[PDB]
Amino acid sequence: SLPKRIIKETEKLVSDPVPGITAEPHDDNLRYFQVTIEGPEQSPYEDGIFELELYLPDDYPMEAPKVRFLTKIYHPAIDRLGRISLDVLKTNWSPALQIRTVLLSIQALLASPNPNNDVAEDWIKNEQGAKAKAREWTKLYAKKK
Repeated sequence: SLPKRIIKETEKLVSDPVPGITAEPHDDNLRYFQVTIEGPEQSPYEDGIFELELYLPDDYPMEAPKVRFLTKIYHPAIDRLGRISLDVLKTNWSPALQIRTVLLSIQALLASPNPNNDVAEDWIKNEQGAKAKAREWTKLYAKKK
């Protein structure tokens, strides 16, 4: 028996899903989610599916979900380790936000790859080549949709 907060969030993911995103909790541990996010059209990731794992810590919703990007990807906000650069996961977190919020943010991150890190270096110096590399990696590493 989890906090009803978590049960309520889980039910809403099944009944009112977000187009292009899937989120499946695991029977053996309902705090652990397998997540797929489709590459947004008109972005360098258009053709690909991306895997993520997500975990709800004990202090949730006071504490942010832990997230790790699993698919290999060329992106200025996702490192080699799969750590994601989102303030909503750092300082901006509050119990008013949800899993949905985190997922919509990561989807938005793929939609609009913006720098401001050495991949972000490449995106500011000769960017049209970086966007081209991201598309190549999508073909190589991101499972076909």
